Amino acid sequence: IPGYDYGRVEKSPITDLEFDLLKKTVMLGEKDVMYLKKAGDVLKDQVDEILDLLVGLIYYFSNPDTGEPIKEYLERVRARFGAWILDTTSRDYNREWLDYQYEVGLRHHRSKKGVTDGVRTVPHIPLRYLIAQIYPLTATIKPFLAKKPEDIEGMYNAWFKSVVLQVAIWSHPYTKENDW
Amino acid sequence: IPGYDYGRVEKSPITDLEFDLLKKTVMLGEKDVMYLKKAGDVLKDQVDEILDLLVGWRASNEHLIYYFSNPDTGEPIKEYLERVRARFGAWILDTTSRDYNREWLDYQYEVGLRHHRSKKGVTDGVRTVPHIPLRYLIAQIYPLTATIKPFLAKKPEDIEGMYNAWFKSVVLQVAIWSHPYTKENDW
Amino acid sequence: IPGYDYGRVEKSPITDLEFDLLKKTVMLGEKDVMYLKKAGDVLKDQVDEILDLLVGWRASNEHLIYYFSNPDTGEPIKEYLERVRARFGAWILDTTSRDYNREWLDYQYEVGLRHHRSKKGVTDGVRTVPHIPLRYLIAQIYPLTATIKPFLAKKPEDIEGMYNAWFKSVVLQVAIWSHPYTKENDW
Amino acid sequence: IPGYDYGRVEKSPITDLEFDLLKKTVMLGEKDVMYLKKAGDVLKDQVDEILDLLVGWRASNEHLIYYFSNPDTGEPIKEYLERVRARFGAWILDTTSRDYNREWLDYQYEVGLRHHRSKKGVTDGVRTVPHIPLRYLIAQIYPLTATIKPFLAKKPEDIEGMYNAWFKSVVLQVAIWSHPYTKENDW
Ligand code: HEM
Ligand code: HEM
Ligand code: HEM
Ligand code: HEM
Ligand SMILES: [Fe+3]
Ligand SMILES: [Fe+3]
Ligand SMILES: [Fe+3]
Ligand SMILES: [Fe+3]
Repeated sequence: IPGYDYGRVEKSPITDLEFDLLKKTVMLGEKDVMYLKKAGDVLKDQVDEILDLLVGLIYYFSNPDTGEPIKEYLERVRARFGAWILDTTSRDYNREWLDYQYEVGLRHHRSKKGVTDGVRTVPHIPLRYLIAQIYPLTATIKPFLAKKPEDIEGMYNAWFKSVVLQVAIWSHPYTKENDW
Repeated sequence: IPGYDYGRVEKSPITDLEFDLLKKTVMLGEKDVMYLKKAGDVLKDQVDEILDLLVGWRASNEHLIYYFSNPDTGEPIKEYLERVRARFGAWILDTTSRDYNREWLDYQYEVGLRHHRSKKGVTDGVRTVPHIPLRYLIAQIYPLTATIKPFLAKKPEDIEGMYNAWFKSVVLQVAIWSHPYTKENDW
Repeated sequence: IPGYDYGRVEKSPITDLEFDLLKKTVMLGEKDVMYLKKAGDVLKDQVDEILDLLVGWRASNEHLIYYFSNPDTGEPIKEYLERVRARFGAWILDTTSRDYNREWLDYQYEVGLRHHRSKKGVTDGVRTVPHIPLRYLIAQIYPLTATIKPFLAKKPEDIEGMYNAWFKSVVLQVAIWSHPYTKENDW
Repeated sequence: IPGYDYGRVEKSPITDLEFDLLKKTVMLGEKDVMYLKKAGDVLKDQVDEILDLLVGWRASNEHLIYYFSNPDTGEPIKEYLERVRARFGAWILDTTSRDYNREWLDYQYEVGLRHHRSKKGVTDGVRTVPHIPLRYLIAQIYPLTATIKPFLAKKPEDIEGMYNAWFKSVVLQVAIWSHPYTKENDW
């Protein structure tokens, strides 16, 4: 998967304790981790159905000067998104994970958006939209989790925690130097 | 100066007596303190010349530009070099002009952490080489001591007193820095 | 000289390139090597005077006599001081006259181990303070560099070249020594 | 596992086609790959039993304890044996379960370097026999292939397929390892 760089990115400038504390704040414990892995079992063969709901805000996949969406941008991102679905549910949330989530935040940010796919695109995804997205990208997943309640709630709250945690990480390049 | 946190950092886990003893081991007495202050007078307007020798985007960075680089591409990070250089310029005057008290100790410890995987890159939010090996921190004692001497002389006992004081300080600092690098009980 | 094992020790777990790079970092070039050899000429007959300043049961030892002492009584161990002093006298000339090759590196590593809890006291079969904290090894860089300079001058560019070479060597050595003191991946 | 660096080592200077051709020569095809994975299932919970046959402070020893020893005293280094044994336990499962891709190749090369004077002893910071002669690396192919077979059988075509796959892998690995041992153009 072109651009998919999980495990092959630089060290994010977020300490391991800050990360620990962030997971503590979203309440992502050992129960979540197992809920996440279970969800990975459940989402597993539903990824293309999930993708068809989400990717493949079209504006942010577009050329800004013409407003035309960039097929290959949509294509390549969708594949990395499909993998992120399973990275979210199945990776251990360790430094390697943290470092990729940071990368992914940079790729929404003017710092690296468009660079991974060599496209000429909308340079930057405003933070306000990254945070708003927390809701649709959390709630979209739940029917998927249920297609195969406590179970479903545990998986679904774990997904929720992860999406929040990720966006919390992503905010760091968007935030004023000392405000994150 | 972004990141420059002198006087605003947590307490280093080195006691005041350990610090006292460290200063006695490098032989940093009242004479040094005054030599240091005089050096502060002398270095004062030479800081950019000093910086151009040591750090910055367009400065001689021999073999250790890598540690200002992105590790995966090896490309130096301009702003990292920029922001560090400014804090380094201030450190030149912190070294010569601060009283070497708990506040100083606490900053030197911070500075050691910022070379260490504990906090390197965090202050400037950069994605960089995570860690500066201790071996290089100690080796650096020589170039960062000897580089300063022509500066001290540009405007002998005097110069030697200033220069030995600088030497003691650089050593003392690196001695402090080693603490996060050392095995739990070996420091 | 009992315990003096130059050229007779195991291979240090530091690569030849790491060593090369370390010498590059302290800036120890061909000029230094010759400065060192000249210093060997100059220090040559001053070794006992040097020793009386630094080590020996009847020396001007500082509070670091403790590290030559029995820890439970605090009594200095004459023979420990005696035997170490002799090896130190030889180290003075090893520093100035040996080629800084793998054989040298391997001895400097040994010497660092002998300050470390790994082998301190073993060479002289003494029951002594088990370990010399790294902080003190690094602080020592200053007194063991600066002590030598009057010696170099007793017989300026010359003296500075010899003296900076000695400085580089002391730093380089302590940089090597730090390896057994450092956390597995921090050196 | 300290030192265990699978997936974290530099690029081996062996091309992807040379590697492809090497796998072709040992006849390691898709059948082997699956045999290997099946062996991973089977060896799985037998690793400590395998280890006790091959490596460790108190493992049935050949006359190659020497290579885990201090060369000057001939004393085996417990922690060296300990740390290597753990990485060996992982190698058992790396051999059976990793895809034999560039990442794998790069680790096998690393592992060959760690037998070679290039890096032996460096990973565990030990002072040890500097180098494992190539002749012994190749001879080892037999015991490290044949030792595994009872393990594979404890749970024939199956067993032969797993066992020949293991054989191919051990050979392939040693073939890779030979590169740092070989004269510049002879590999
Ligand atoms: C309005 C909000 C969002 C917009 C407009 C948006 C748009 C985009 C765009 C344009 C890319 C490709 C960026 C590039 O690499 O150049 C991307 C990548 C990606 N986005 Fe979003 N995104 C939003 C929110 C989110 C959220 C909340 C998540 C998940 C927590 C997310 C997950 C991903 C993933 C997983 C990738 C691919 C990451 C990779 O490169 O592996 N996005 N998104
Ligand atoms: C005697 C040895 C050294 C001295 C006195 C020294 C001095 C300094 C100072 C004063 C700073 C900024 C402190 C602050 O942020 O408040 C700094 C940061 C830094 N120096 Fe050094 N330095 C030494 C060794 C080294 C070495 C060996 C390297 C290798 C490249 C290095 C590279 C860096 C880097 C990358 C930073 C930024 C660290 C960070 O991410 O915060 N320095 N140094
Ligand atoms: C506070 C720091 C130090 C103290 C307290 C100290 C004390 C000692 C002691 C007790 C020994 C013998 C240890 C043993 O083998 O059991 C020793 C050995 C020695 N030390 Fe130090 N030392 C210090 C730092 C240094 C430094 C910085 C140098 C030179 C760079 C140095 C040079 C030597 C030499 C040459 C020997 C004998 C090495 C040999 O056995 O051949 N020491 N020192
Ligand atoms: C006479 C031949 C051999 C001897 C004496 C020997 C001994 C050793 C020694 C001393 C080490 C640690 C080296 C270091 O310092 O890094 C080691 C590591 C290792 N050996 Fe061997 N070895 C031999 C051949 C082989 C063979 C044929 C294999 C299997 C293909 C093998 C598998 C391993 C593994 C997997 C490790 C650890 C790799 C790692 O660090 O991840 N060795 N062996
Ligand atoms: Fe930050
Ligand atoms: Fe401590
Ligand atoms: Fe090491
Ligand atoms: Fe070759």
